[PDB]
Amino acid sequence: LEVLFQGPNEFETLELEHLLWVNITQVKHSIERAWTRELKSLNLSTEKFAILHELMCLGGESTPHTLARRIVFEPHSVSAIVSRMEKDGLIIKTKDLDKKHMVRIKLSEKAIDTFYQALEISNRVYKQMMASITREEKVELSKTLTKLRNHTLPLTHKHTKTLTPFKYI
Amino acid sequence: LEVLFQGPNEFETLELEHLLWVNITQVKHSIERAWTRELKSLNLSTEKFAILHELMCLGGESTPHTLARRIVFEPHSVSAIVSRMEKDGLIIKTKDLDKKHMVRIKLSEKAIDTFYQALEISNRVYKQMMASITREEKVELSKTLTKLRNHTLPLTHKHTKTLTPFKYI
Ligand SMILES: Oc1ccc(Cl)cc1Cl
Ligand SMILES: Oc1ccc(Cl)cc1Cl
Repeated sequence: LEVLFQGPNEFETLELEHLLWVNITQVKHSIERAWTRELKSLNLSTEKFAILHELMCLGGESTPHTLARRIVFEPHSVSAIVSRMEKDGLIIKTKDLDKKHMVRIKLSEKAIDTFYQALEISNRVYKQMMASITREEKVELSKTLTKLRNHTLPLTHKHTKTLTPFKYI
Repeated sequence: LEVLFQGPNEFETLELEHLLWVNITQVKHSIERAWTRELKSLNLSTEKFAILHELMCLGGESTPHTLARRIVFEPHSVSAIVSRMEKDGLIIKTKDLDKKHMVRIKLSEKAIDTFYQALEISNRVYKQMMASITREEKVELSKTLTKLRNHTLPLTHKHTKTLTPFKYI
């Protein structure tokens, strides 16, 4: 005999758009926790891997402002992450010879070799994580998420980002 | 005349599963930045709103271990967020009368009234953010993201979570 007055209340039924935000949050946390443990032996968080990857796309050297433009994160966050990486020996900062006050940021050989290793592990980890959804589901998920990013990024980022135009296939 | 040797390199073409992780990350950051600015006048981060919401589903009072079980975040994070909320006057912690060392956590009247306000603003914000995708796209996005959460959460959370079974419609 089911007990009375103990079933879910009205706050467990959400607008679909709110449930989508819960879903996005839960998958981002679930996948990050699993990937971060597999990458532990290289001491990479997801943000340090993202910054290594963007600098690889830039030919291994750039400036803080160009890297910030290319990546979704806030610039103060980009700067904090780069400073952590500098202390890990992954990034070398040098004074630009021309512009007083401008910094150039360059990946070390150690960091490029770490990225070698981390990209191969990372690709295996994302594939095994997403093996439960089909190619077509993956294709439509990227299209829908891309529509959402294109609609929402300009609400707070007004010409400040020119995100790296990643391709697949 | 297009300059030579300056086009994207091979690190800009990703495995689809890696591009999906970039997409998830970018939408989570884009939507959070926009929602957090609209909710500023109530001094809520997304995590404090999530904890207020889960405690509302629990009838406004619970214990740290039950709240942790119901929410995706790590328990040390849940605890840090609850302590911040206690300092904001949103949560009252009391010693359980029976169990030595057990804490009960209860929302204050101020917090329930804040949640009133925040839920109504939040629902408007998520709707306007997601107005670019159709009902059917929203429905399929929740189904795909739910498959991904169900496959990936058990890789690191082994019977430690019993996430709140949110419904829509
Ligand atoms: O590889 C990446 C580049 C950028 C971002 Cl935001 C995430 C990842 Cl994994
Ligand atoms: O309302 C919520 C409940 C849980 C989580 Cl993880 C996110 C939100 Cl918005």
